[PDB]
Amino acid sequence: YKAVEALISDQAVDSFETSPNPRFKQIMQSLVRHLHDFVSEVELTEQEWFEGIRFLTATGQKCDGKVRQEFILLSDTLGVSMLVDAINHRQSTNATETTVFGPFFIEGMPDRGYGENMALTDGVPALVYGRVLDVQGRPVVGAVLDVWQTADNGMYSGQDPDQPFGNLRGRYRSDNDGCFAIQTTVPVCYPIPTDGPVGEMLDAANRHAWRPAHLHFMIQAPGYRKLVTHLFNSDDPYLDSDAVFGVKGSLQVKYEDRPAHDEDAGGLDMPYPYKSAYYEFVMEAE
Amino acid sequence: YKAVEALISDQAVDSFETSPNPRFKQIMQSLVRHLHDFVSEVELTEQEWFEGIRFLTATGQKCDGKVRQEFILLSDTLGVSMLVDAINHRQSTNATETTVFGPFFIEGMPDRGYGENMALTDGVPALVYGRVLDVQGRPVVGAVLDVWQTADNGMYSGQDPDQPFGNLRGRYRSDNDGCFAIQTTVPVCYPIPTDGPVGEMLDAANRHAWRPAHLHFMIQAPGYRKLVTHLFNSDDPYLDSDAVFGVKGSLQVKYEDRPAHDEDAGGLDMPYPYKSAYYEFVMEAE
Ligand SMILES: CCCCCCCCCCCCCCCCC(=O)O[C@H](COC(=O)CCCCCCCCCCCC)COP(=O)(O)OCC[N+](C)(C)C
Ligand SMILES: CCCCCCCCCCCCCCCCC(=O)O[C@H](COC(=O)CCCCCCCCCCCC)COP(=O)(O)OCC[N+](C)(C)C
Ligand SMILES: [Fe+3]
Ligand SMILES: [Fe+3]
Repeated sequence: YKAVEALISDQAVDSFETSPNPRFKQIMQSLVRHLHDFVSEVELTEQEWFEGIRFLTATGQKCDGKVRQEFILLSDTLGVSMLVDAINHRQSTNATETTVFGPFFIEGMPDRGYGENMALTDGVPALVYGRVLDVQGRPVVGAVLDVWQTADNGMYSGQDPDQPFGNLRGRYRSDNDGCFAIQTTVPVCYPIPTDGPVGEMLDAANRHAWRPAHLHFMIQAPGYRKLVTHLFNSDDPYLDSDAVFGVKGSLQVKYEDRPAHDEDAGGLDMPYPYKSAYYEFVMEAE
Repeated sequence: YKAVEALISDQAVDSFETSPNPRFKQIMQSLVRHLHDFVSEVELTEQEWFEGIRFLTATGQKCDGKVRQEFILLSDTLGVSMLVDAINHRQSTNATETTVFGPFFIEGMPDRGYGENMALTDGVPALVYGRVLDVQGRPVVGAVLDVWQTADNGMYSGQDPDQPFGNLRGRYRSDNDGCFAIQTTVPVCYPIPTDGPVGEMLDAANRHAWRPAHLHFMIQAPGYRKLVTHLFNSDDPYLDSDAVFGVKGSLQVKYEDRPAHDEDAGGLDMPYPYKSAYYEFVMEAE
């Protein structure tokens, strides 16, 4: 006070001087200084400290071997996961912006044909179509687009093991002109889990637990850097308030109402009036 | 980048604007800004983030219902517990400096007489004696000093349930001249638990897990603020490198070698040559 308090923080930071790995040293000295500056800034009480301890403990304890990672959910809801993803995917070009994966990608889904339907359940029919291009605006041929989205129930198959195998998942490909087309249902918004400590924090914050409606993409092609991103429905009431801060301006796409037999359907002939979202992905060379 | 990254952190901080409790708002906005400044400063990689996630998870999972709180141990070893204790016990007077309790205090220990021995086990005999005074240097009469220390094995009774009930614990009292006297054994240094994630972090840091030798005091008297502190052996080889940063300059006390029948033994007549530590505690009025 203020020498006494400063001396405790110096010793804590200095304790790491000896780490053989200088990156680990770097990280721990930074983390300790920030942690101690936080505690000092707010003048954390002992009772508040006990709350932080009970909360962290409960968050770790909510992590099971299996289907629930509450620490990741805490990282997501405090914006750390999206910050980390941006830092590691910095871009100066017009390449499509990235996002986290989320926890819901599944390996070994069906390779689907151009315009193939992946919606095996009820929903509002949609055609999601567009191109995969390079930064010069030329088509990337044979790119692979792995896509996944929740059902109407706000569950991914088989996060929800009751949905059919491969439902609302598929691996599609861009054609000779870089065009792709996916038949699906309009994605719907869904809440993140709130039955753990993260739900308590969101409740105390008066924050809702919703994600805006989205479609997940992972796009790969020889010569290009892997792209993992989301396309978010333009109209979604949660676009400005994504619980995990996934939304970026350029990843929004409008689901337009189109006439039956619209001529601008990537060569498909749609039998009824339908919803359509058009998007051009831009990939970075490697 | 750098707008993109700044926008994610702003949204994460701003998400808490709505908290009904403005203290909770204050704390969470500060914590989020510090957390995001840390991640940005070091440019944390995705693999490092996964390590932080695995580590936090493992720390929470190491907490049992019962005898082990790994999050508290992490708070201690990163200097957060001592920082919190200082912030909440700020003093401008010559009052004795405070420390954390530690996890080892036990209720209902024996009320011991002046100079009573609390060492029921093997060790080097010591007389710890002194006074409890006010800030004006006058004796505090009938103060109660709850004291506890590890055995030679580096365990507290019955953290180590094999030691006798009350071993190296007692509740002593200051007399009409504020004098107290405690017979015990010279405290020995002991390591903190390293079989969990904190041990891994200390290993990576090339930090040892030792505490310098100490005696724990909690002193209470009517009219005065409760004092919880440690007296650390002056000669200890870990005094400058306490794993949990407990040591302060003024809490060190010399265990001097004294002659049999020394006249400066608080009125006790010690039968053999012995170790002696003299300390004057200064309590704050309430
Ligand atoms: C993986 C990356 C992330 C890791 C980063 C590590 C740390 C980040 C995680 C910390 C999150 C802690 C959030 C705790 C939630 C607090 C809470 O839920 O209860 C609220 C009241 O409690 C509080 O106000 C105290 C909050 C204390 C927070 C201290 C955290 C400090 C961490 C350091 C501690 C040790 C290292 C309820 O509000 P109230 O009920 O009073 O609000 C009033 C409104 N009502 C009554 C109508 C509800
Ligand atoms: C309660 C209050 C406290 C709460 C605050 C909340 C957060 C604070 C806790 C974080 C502590 C994390 C410490 C992790 C230990 C890392 C480790 O042990 O392995 C080292 C290598 O790993 C690493 O280098 C990566 C370290 C990554 C740390 C990231 C932490 C960021 C937290 C945010 C994440 C999500 C919110 C081994 O070194 P090496 O083996 O490479 O070293 C080389 C030397 N050898 C090979 C000889 C050993
Ligand atoms: Fe999703
Ligand atoms: Fe101790």
